[PDB]
Amino acid sequence: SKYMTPMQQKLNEVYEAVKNYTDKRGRRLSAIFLRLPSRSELPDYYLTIKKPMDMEKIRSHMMANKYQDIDSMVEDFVMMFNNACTYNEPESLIYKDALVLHKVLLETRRDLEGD
Ligand SMILES: O=C(/C=C/N1CCC[C@H](c2ccccc2)C1)c1ccccc1O
Ligand SMILES: [K+]
Repeated sequence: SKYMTPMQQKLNEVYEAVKNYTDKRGRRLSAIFLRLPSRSELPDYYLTIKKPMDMEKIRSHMMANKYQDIDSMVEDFVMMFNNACTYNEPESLIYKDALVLHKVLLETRRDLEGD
């Protein structure tokens, strides 16, 4: 069945808002967040970040129809952004981008408050 429920459409809309966000120069902030590198690639990350999260994991949960509500998806995004702001320094661009995307997430959730 190609037709999504209102909840499914709302989940997709929030996911896509974060994924598709581009700055004024056209840089897609989500690019580095889609797939976390491997443990062999970033040993320190997996030793220090308790619950690794990336947007492909979120997408997967969504496509599997496993998010029962919007809050649950937001929680995973917040986890990811907090992991990024934990691992990386406040001065780093990745840290900064995480803060921008967090705002896109909350703004998107809020703008869809009344659906
Ligand atoms: O913190 C994250 C990544 C950090 N490092 C330092 C910035 C550049 C590193 C990188 C470099 C090249 C390709 C992919 C990732 C990743 C991160 C990536 C995806 C999902 C959550 C994250 O916290
Ligand atoms: K930090």
